[PDB]
Amino acid sequence: MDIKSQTLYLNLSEAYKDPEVKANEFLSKLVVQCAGKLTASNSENSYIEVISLLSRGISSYYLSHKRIIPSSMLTIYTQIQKDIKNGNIDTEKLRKYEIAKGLMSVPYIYF
Repeated sequence: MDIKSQTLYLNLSEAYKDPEVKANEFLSKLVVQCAGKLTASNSENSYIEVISLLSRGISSYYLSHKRIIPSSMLTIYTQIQKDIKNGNIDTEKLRKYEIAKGLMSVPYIYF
């Protein structure tokens, strides 16, 4: 991955090692699998997709499966949204792909 996805990715790895994520194999595994999805950031359009699923994914796990969220399990998705708003991501593409997806935009960011 480039720099943009680097810290978000690196943050993913750093997070996946979150002691309250280690316990949550589903949370770490997703950060893991997702982590690998960042490597190929060259496919920013492909990372844009997982990027569209990230900003809401790490928080989408709630629903019928309530939990806590260990720091590194909120800053990533948020970072993902900050990267977007900050102009780290080519949200122009995400913008086109998000249209075809009709996704969310989590305006409740808990930083």
